[PDB]
Amino acid sequence: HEVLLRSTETGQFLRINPDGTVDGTRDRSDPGIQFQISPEGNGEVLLRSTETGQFLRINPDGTVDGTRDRSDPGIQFQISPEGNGEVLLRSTETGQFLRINPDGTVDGTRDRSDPGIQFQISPEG
Repeated sequence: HEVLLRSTETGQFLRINPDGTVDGTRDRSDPGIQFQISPEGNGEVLLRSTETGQFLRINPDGTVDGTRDRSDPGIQFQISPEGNGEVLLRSTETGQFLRINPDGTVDGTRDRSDPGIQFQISPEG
């Protein structure tokens, strides 16, 4: 069971690229957009790229990238519904929310009013 993680604002899909960068794209055919949600218990999950095997990570400086280190505390997320199928993706270690910006860049913010922190999660067939 895989999912897509999509910006409510622009419809861009979150992607991890071969070079390790995390960004957004409209390309539904890009192999980097499929994720797997891994339950960590206690309301925590990992978000793993199927293509690269990396777990999404928000770093203390607000940058977002990937890692295969399952012990990295920056890979734990909470999926927090806002209602009607919209969610926030919150980093447990930092409290930052994942943000996809209109220009396709991805980073972390503590601004709950930012349009870019609203995600839809849809199942892949």
